[PDB]
Amino acid sequence: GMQTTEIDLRLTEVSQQLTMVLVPGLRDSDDEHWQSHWERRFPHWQRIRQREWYQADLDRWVLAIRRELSVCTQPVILIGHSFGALAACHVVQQGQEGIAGVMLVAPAEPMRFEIDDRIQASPLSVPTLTFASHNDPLMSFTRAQYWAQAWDSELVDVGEAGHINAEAGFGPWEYGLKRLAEFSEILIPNR
Ligand SMILES: [Ca+2]
Ligand SMILES: [Ca+2]
Ligand SMILES: [Cl-]
Repeated sequence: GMQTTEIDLRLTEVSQQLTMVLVPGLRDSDDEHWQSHWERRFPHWQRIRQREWYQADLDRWVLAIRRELSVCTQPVILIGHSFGALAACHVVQQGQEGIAGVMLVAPAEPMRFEIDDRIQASPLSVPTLTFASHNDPLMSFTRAQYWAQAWDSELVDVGEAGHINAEAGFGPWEYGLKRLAEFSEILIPNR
C-alpha cells in the first residue's frame, strides 16, 4: 500500500488507548476477508467468537459482543460486517457501556434477517461510521443512506464493492484502515 507504514503507525498509537473489536456476520469472516486481514495485521485487536455462525440470531451475536466487552480494559470500537454490524448497532441502542465508536461495514437491511423489529431508526449514542456499496445484495445504497441518516452516522460510499467481502476483493482494504485511523484518533481520550 501507498500509505501502509503511516497507517500502521497511526493505528498502533490508537491501540495504546482504544480496543478494536471485530464483529463478523453470518458464517464468520473467512481467511481472505478484510476482518481476517486486519486481525493478522494487528494481533492485539479483538474478535468475537461463538459456537454457531450459520444461523442469524441477534441475541447470540449480542451475547457474544457482551462477553467480549466484559473483559475489555479500554473503550472499544466495534467494527462490524453485515449481520455483525446490525448486532453492533443493536448493542449500542440497548445502552451498552464502554463503547467509543462503531464502524458499520455493509450493514444488512434488517428485514433480510427478520430483525426489522429490533433495529431502531434512531440515533446511535456514539460516533458512527457506515460504509455502503451500490451492489450489495443485502442493502441498497439508498436504504444505506436512510439508515445512516437515522443512526446519525457518517456515510461512506465505496462504489460497486459487492458485499464488501473477500469475493469482492476485501481483502486487505487499506482504505478501510485509513478511514478507521482518521475516525478513531478523534476518539482517543489522551491525544
Ligand atoms: Ca474474543
Ligand atoms: Ca415479520
Ligand atoms: Cl451477514
